[PDB]
Amino acid sequence: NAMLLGVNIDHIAVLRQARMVNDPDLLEAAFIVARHGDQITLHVREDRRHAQDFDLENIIKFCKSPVNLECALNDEILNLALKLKPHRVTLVPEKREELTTEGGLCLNHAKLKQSIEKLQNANIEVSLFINPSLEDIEKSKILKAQFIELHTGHYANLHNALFSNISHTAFALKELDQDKKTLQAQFEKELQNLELCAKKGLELGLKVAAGHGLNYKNVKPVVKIKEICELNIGQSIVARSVFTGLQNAILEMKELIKR
Amino acid sequence: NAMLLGVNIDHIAVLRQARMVNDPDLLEAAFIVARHGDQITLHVREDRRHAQDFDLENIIKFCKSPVNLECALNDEILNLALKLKPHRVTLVPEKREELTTEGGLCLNHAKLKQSIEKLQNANIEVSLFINPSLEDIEKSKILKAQFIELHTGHYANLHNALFSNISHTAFALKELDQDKKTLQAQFEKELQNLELCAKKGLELGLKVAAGHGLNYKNVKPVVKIKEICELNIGQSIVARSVFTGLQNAILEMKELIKR
Repeated sequence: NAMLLGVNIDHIAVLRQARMVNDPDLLEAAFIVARHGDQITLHVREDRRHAQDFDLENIIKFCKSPVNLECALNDEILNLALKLKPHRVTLVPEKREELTTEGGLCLNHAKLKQSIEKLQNANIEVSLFINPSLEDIEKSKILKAQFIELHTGHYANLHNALFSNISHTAFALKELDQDKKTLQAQFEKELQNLELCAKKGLELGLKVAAGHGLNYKNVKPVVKIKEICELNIGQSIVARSVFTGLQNAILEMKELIKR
Repeated sequence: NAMLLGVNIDHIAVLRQARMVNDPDLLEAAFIVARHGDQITLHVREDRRHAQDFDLENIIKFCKSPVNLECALNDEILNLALKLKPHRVTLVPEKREELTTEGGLCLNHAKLKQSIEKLQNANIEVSLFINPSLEDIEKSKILKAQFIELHTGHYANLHNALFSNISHTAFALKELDQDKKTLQAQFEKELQNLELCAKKGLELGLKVAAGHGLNYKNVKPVVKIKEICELNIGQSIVARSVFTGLQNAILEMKELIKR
């Protein structure tokens, strides 16, 4: 039935950290997400590139919304999650040791199982951010994750390449400078694979989310995958907000994911 | 009479460069500034942190608006200005050799005079971004600048410290952790000095602009300085746009600078 929208506010913090004058104010933005979205997502990186520990504290203390903290396996941020107790933690990679070549979390990491254990023991829901592969979905089930989040980045880039002007710009991805026929086949395959992976997740009793790189154009085929129950989207919504304001950017996305 | 508003779009490019997917699209934003603002400002840094050479090219070729390029004294960007011919160039410092301790351009720089010469010879209007000091205003007149832009940053920080919550946040400036009485006196002095400097500029036949750090609160005392004819504002407008959209953020600022 109805898809849930988590709004990742990281790129609002990107703007804020750029000038260091507390503007835009992330707690202000969070209040808007709280009202118009279904969950507030933020990634508190070890390197503190954007969202900060005080943002997580303030949002948990002040906002009427589930909170989805994205974080890696470092003790500092896991300890903070254990102390502050967001509703959900989505484990994402930061360090080489946590990363796979495609960007999903390495499910063989020596600390992953105990990390999941500690969070679940604290009654925090755990999602694993994973490459869309059937093998990783099975591994996630074995690790006792409730939730998985499929990495839509490669799908998103392929969609951008095929259906937008990006290849004509300075932002073109050299990897995707290929004939269109090949790209079309890769896109179809990647989209088919997303659907198969969502089906597998649901078959194993996992809840399936998606959302990295999703924008107001490439989201549409993803909405048609019935087995994905949630999307976490940030950068494209922040990018739209510059034109329409954050409330309207969220509401526009909500309208697209109706089904 | 009527204050002109230049909108600096650099922080829209900050968002764009953060994810490298051409979103937000700077040319889209420029069209909005073209319509609702009085000039489009952008700073093409040698290090290409945000606004890029292609942005300057595209805006000059596609937008119905005066363009104010901010740039430093490096040959690469000066040559680009000479080739593309924005309406105005505002010379700002980037390198240690160009910088003063307060952030204004060093008016003793060995290449400044010839740089001004080349630009004016190409029929490009030249503004110098300067600390608000009477000595620098006189030096700017001697250098044959048409325009000066007073560095309002220190004024802005003092206003933020006195009239907002910034001192209670992670963004508090350690330099301004001082008793309020001292800060109030510094603020009054800095504002008085801005007015005196604008008066001097006008007395010498210069056109006087201002605008760094200006926001929807600290702008108000600056509007009361009759001798400032133009404000160039970026970061606060981009920060407001996340909430209201860029058109509305510009129009709100235009309403504040009515007098």
